[PDB]
Amino acid sequence: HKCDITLQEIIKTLNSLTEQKTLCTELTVTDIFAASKNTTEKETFCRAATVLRQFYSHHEKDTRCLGATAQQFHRHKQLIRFLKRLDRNLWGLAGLNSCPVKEANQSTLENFLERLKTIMREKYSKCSS
Repeated sequence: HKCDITLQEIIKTLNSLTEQKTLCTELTVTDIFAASKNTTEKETFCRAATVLRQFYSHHEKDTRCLGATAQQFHRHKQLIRFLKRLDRNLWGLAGLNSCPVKEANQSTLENFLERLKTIMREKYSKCSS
């Protein structure tokens, strides 16, 4: 149908993490892509959003990539802060806000951004008719 400003923004945020992905990549997140997820992109985004939440928000600490060097710490906050934008603003790009799940496969946050990125890439391209 068309593209909204919202997704162009999203793709910018995803982008600017992909280019600064290294120390706190890899980390294990819910694999919301490996169970007959051939449902709507919007659902994938709903269900994907929740995991980004538990990511940026649960972590905000847990030492888990904090990197020790007060310096590396600044990056931690940086990603987590943007990931917050993405969380709060994935809801807008998704539409829905009721999509629990129960994926008990696991994947990486490296792959989470890839597999997230792809679906916006997909949905942003085929924006038109």
